[PDB]
Amino acid sequence: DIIIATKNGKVRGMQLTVFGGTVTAFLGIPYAQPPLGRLRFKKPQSLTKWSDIWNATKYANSCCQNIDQSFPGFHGSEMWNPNTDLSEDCLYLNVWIPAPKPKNATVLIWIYGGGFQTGTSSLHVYDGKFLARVERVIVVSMNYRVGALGFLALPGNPEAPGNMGLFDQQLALQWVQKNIAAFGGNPKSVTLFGESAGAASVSLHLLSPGSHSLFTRAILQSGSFNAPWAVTSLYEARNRTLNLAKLTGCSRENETEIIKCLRNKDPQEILLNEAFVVPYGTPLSVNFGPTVDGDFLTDMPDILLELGQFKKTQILVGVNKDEGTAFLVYGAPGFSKDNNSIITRKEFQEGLKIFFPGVSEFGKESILFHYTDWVDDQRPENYREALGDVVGDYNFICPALEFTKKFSEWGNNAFFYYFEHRSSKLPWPEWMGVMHGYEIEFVFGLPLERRDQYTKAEEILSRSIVKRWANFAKYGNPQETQNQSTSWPVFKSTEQKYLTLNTESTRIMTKLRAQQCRFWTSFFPKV
Ligand SMILES: *[C@@H]1O[C@H](CO[C@@H]2O[C@@H](C)[C@@H](O)[C@@H](O)[C@@H]2O)[C@@H](O[C@@H]2O[C@H](CO)[C@@H](O)[C@H](O)[C@H]2NC(C)=O)[C@H](O)[C@H]1NC(C)=O
Ligand SMILES: *[C@@H]1O[C@H](CO[C@@H]2O[C@@H](C)[C@@H](O)[C@@H](O)[C@@H]2O)[C@@H](O[C@@H]2O[C@H](CO)[C@@H](O)[C@H](O)[C@H]2NC(C)=O)[C@H](O)[C@H]1NC(C)=O
Ligand SMILES: C[N+](C)(C)CC(=O)N/N=C/c1cc(CNNC(=O)C[N+](C)(C)C)nc(-c2ccccc2)n1
Ligand SMILES: *[C@@H]1O[C@H](CO)[C@@H](O)[C@H](O)[C@H]1NC(C)=O
Ligand SMILES: *[C@@H]1O[C@H](CO)[C@@H](O)[C@H](O)[C@H]1NC(C)=O
Ligand SMILES: *[C@@H]1O[C@H](CO)[C@@H](O)[C@H](O)[C@H]1NC(C)=O
Ligand SMILES: *[C@@H]1O[C@H](CO)[C@@H](O)[C@H](O)[C@H]1NC(C)=O
Ligand SMILES: [Cl-]
Ligand SMILES: [Cl-]
Ligand SMILES: [Cl-]
Repeated sequence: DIIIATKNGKVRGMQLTVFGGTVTAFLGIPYAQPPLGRLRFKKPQSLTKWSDIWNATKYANSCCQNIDQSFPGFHGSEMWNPNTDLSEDCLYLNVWIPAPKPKNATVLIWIYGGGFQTGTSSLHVYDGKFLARVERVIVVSMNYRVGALGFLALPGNPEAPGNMGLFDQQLALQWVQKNIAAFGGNPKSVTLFGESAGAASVSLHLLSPGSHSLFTRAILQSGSFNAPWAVTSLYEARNRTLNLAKLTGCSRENETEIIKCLRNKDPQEILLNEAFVVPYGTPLSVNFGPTVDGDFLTDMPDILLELGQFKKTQILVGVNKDEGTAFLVYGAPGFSKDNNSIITRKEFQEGLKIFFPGVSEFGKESILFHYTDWVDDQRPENYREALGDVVGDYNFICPALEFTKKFSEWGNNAFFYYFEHRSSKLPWPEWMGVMHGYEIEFVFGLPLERRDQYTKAEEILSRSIVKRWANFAKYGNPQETQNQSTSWPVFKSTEQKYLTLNTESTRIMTKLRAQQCRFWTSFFPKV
């Protein structure tokens, strides 16, 4: 029986067997007052101490959210849907510590992605027991509010100030600062890591002054705040708050009385109307996300980044080879997960219309022009691969590379990777390649489980990645020093070296997607 006395009361965990050893799990510790009733849309309030032994032996509720229903019964999509009850009462976190209890363990804090509208820390691919067992780190993950319930913004107005989900995350980081030494953790050695909107969230903690003192280092997997989906502007934020209000019949003149009205609405009513607050959307639409609230985010983040106003520390940044393919089968014509999705020029052009609805004809013309000067001109998958590269280069790779250049220009060590291994267990078809989100199982060490049907080479790659991530968290340097591994060079704005991660040969390369990113970063923002 392991009971740990935290600042708000005692908690009981479970013991788990992992690779012939033991990890102690505390699943489902509250870290805030439940944001219900008059607390909905408000910042998270601090928690009132309890006098019992809180039983942290089961994952807590996931936060309210719409679910992916596009492929019922298909593991490729359903592996991401919430696996605990949805509820507004969802401000909880999880702790994995090694057995025996460590003394000053580095702490890894995971922030899941999900477009700021879905996600949950209880997912199988976010299980921290492997990292705790293998690397002797402590792994913390938390649930945070998403959708309108987490990012509705009437800026200035504390009934709905915006960014609540970011403040949930921050209040969890605070909980680690106040409580992790009781679990054997070093609060002075905390590394944030996250994927997709989770990565964008990590990057916004690097800019938020209220988070500066709550972590040491940061890891950004396939995401950053300067991506085009990651920050909502104040003008469209209030357009969307207002559009949601008319949709629920909550239109008022008292902006505060609108919130009071929306607080009497059932969570389901808010959820069904979230999709329609935008006039046109895309499979990447983020109707309710981070805004410049004047609290978490004091200025436009592009400005802060450009002017060096952020936490000086090391970062580890990376992307996957086929970030964009996942989104093509959620609306692009001619695409399907159940055939090779070979599409014509006109379908490609129709595809651009779906991914760039508000963009001018000339802007779409300019995307087609840069992505369809073919070498062979006869390969039948030319247009299928081009649309995927368009969506991936614009939405993930080029912003990640630009974040890394700008951040490292202020003197900090940065490391960039390019993940190009397709999981042997990937349920999506081969033409979708190395998909968005399918490095996560390697980071969390799932192929170390010999029973889980990964190849031997995937085990080896995962063990290397897990070691590099943990050396980054512990020592700021993502080397694997014992097995004659390729040294991971620092990424500088001059040479722009990055490391490739694959089962075959890890290689040092320079200047990822050079011609593509010049287009997205220097021409396209003008259109
Ligand atoms: C800002 O909001 C207005 C409100 O229109 C909403 O449109 C739907 C999304 C629906 O969910 C309702 O809440 C609103 O009617 C947008 O104006 C509309 O624009 C589209 C065409 O682009 C079309 O529905 C109507 O012509 C417009 N409706 C009204 C009432 O004006 C507007 O486009 C939004 N965005 C911007 C940038 O202003
Ligand atoms: C690949 O499949 C798409 C999807 O259409 C359906 O997909 C399968 C599940 C199958 O069981 C059938 O129901 C359909 O084929 C195809 O896109 C369709 O293409 C034709 C016209 O080209 C037509 O039925 C629809 O307009 C398309 N549906 C869309 C765009 O959603 C596509 O043609 C298939 N490609 C190949 C190479 O087989
Ligand atoms: C990467 N990974 C695997 C962790 C993601 C994941 O687990 N779930 N992903 C969710 C998601 C959903 C949407 C939008 N859904 N809109 C809809 O109408 C769909 N519905 C029915 C309301 C759910 N957008 C984005 C997203 C946006 C920008 C960048 C990256 C992702 N992500
Ligand atoms: C907490 O766990 C103990 C151990 O099994 C159990 O006896 C106790 O009833 C639990 N408390 C609550 C409130 O469920
Ligand atoms: C843990 O390490 C920090 C510095 O990283 C040190 O200040 C602290 O006292 C240590 N705590 C232990 C060893 O319990
Ligand atoms: C109505 O709006 C005023 C500002 O015009 C605000 O001070 C007041 O609090 C609002 N009503 C309620 C019940 O809050
Ligand atoms: C290094 O190689 C040994 C085999 O010699 C293996 O057992 C170990 O897991 C490897 N370590 C890493 C970090 O890959
Ligand atoms: Cl490539
Ligand atoms: Cl052609
Ligand atoms: Cl160009």
